[PDB]
Amino acid sequence: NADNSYKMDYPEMGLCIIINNKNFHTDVDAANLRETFRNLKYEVRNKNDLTREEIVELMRDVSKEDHSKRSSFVCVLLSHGEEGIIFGTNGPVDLKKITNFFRGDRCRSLTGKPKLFIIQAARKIPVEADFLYAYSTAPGYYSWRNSKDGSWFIQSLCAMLKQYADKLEFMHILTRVNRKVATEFESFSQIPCIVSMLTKELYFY
Amino acid sequence: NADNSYKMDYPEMGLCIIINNKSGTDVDAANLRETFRNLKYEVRNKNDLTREEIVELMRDVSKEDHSKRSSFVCVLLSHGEEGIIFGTNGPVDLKKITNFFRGDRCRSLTGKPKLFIIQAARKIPVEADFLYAYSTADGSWFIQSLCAMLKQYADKLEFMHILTRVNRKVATEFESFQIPCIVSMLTKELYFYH
Repeated sequence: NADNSYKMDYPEMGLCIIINNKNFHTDVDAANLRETFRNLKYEVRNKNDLTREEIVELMRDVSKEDHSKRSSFVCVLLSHGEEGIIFGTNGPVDLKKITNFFRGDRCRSLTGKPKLFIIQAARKIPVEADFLYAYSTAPGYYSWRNSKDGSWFIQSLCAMLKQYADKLEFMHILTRVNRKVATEFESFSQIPCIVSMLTKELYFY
Repeated sequence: NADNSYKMDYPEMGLCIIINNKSGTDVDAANLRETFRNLKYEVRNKNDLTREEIVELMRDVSKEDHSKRSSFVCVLLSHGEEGIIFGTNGPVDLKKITNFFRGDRCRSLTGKPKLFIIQAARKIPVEADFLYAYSTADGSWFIQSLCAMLKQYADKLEFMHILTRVNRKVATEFESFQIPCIVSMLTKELYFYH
C-alpha cells in the first residue's frame, strides 16, 4: 500500500515558485497562494513581472539545486497573453523548455517526485512522468488586472487546500476545485483542466 | 457527502463504444469488451471506421436518450501519426467529436461523466465532466494494464486512482525495458459501483 503513495515525509516539502506576471500591464492571488503553501510547509518564493528569459533562467537555476531533501516541487504561474498558457512580460513562454529542466534524467534530485505546475492565464503540453498541470484560461468573469482582482481558479484552489489538505488526495482536491469553479461560472450564465502524469497518490500529510 | 461523487445508480451504467481501427488491437478490443461488460456497460463494437464515420457515429449516439444512463464511455483504438484519433482515411479532431456531447448540446448527459479512452499506435477540448485517458505506442501495455486495474480495483478505487496506477504500471514496463496522459475536467468522484 505504501508503494502507491508519494513519499512526502522528506525533511522539506519542497519549493513553491510563484510567478506574478498578471499585474504587468500586495496581490490577492499571490498572497493567498503564499500563505496556503507556507502552511503546507513549502519554501515559498515570490516573483513579479518577469520577462520570458528571466523565467527560463529562473526555472533552470531552480533545477540545478539540490532537492534531495525535498518531497516535491511546485510552480505557480500568473500571466496574460493570446497564444499559449504561460507568458513573460515580452511574450509567450515555451512550456516544453521549462519542464525539460525537471525531467527525470535532467534533474536527478526530483526523479520520482511530483512536479506541480499551477497556471492561470488570461486573454503543447509535455508528457513526462511525475508531472501535473492544473491550468485555467478564464481567471474570472469580468476583470483580472490589478492586485485586488482575484482569480477564481486560484482562490478556490487555496480554499480547497486550506480545508482538505489533511484529508483528500490531491486529485480529489483538484476535482473539487473543478466543480467549484464550474459552479461559479454557471451562476453568471470556462472550467479548469487537470493534466496528470503522476504515478502515485499525492497526500500532503 | 454523496454529492461529491457521480450518481451511478441509474438503471443503466451507460454506453461503451469501442472503436477498433486496423492483431494487438484485437486482443485489446476483446479485453475491453469483457472488462466493461462486467461493469454492466452496454458495449457497442465498431471496426475500421473512416473519420467521417467516426463523427457520424458520435453524432447519432449523442442524439439518443441517455436519461436512464449514468455515464458515457468511448474507446478509440487506431494507428498513424500527426494526430491522436485516426480514422482509416485520416486524423480526427476531438473538438468535433466531443462537442456533440457538450453539456448544453446533449442534455441527457449533462452533469454525467463522459470518458474517452484513446490509444494511438505510431488540441484539448476543455469541457466540464469530460475525461481523456490518452496513450501512445498479447495486447498493448496501456489497455492490458487499464483492464487489469479495472478488474481488480473497480470495487474499491476511484477512477483517477485506477488511472494513476495504470500510469505507474506502464511507466515501469518502460523502465524495465513514455507514459499515458490523463486529462480530467471531472467535477466529481467516479466510482463504478453503487
